[PDB]
Amino acid sequence: TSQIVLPPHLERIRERLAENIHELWVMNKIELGWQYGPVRDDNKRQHPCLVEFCKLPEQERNYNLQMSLETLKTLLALGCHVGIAYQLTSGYKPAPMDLSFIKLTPSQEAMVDKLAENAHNVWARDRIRQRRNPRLVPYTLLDDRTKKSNKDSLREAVRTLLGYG
Repeated sequence: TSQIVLPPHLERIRERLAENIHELWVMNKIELGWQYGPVRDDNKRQHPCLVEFCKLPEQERNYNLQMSLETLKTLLALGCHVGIAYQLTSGYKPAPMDLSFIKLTPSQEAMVDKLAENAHNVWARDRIRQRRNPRLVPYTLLDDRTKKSNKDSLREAVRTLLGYG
């Protein structure tokens, strides 16, 4: 996917998608019960990466930026053209719109599955250096119980792409 030049015309759309991914990364942790704290911990139910998109440093925004870039690059490599078409938290208000209403087409579901497959392949390539974790197998040879979580995590990219116009 990295062999594709990213069109600057959709750079703002990519940044918006990264912001949406980040705010989802906030909401899921908050639903789990996570607040905003200065310590990067998982058992203490706090996360220092729940602050506004503008206040995010380069040490915290690059992850969502890169997910947006790789999602759009993977879509372009697949072939479909890309172009023009509440719980009270501890400081952040992630709620762009109601993006869970329009039915996602089977084609877009398949593309979301392809994005999940690509992400899992990259993660497995990273993880083969560690032993013998059972998840080192490709996404096709993976257990079907955890496939839906990754597919849902990758669906919101195309969801935002369709909703934003």
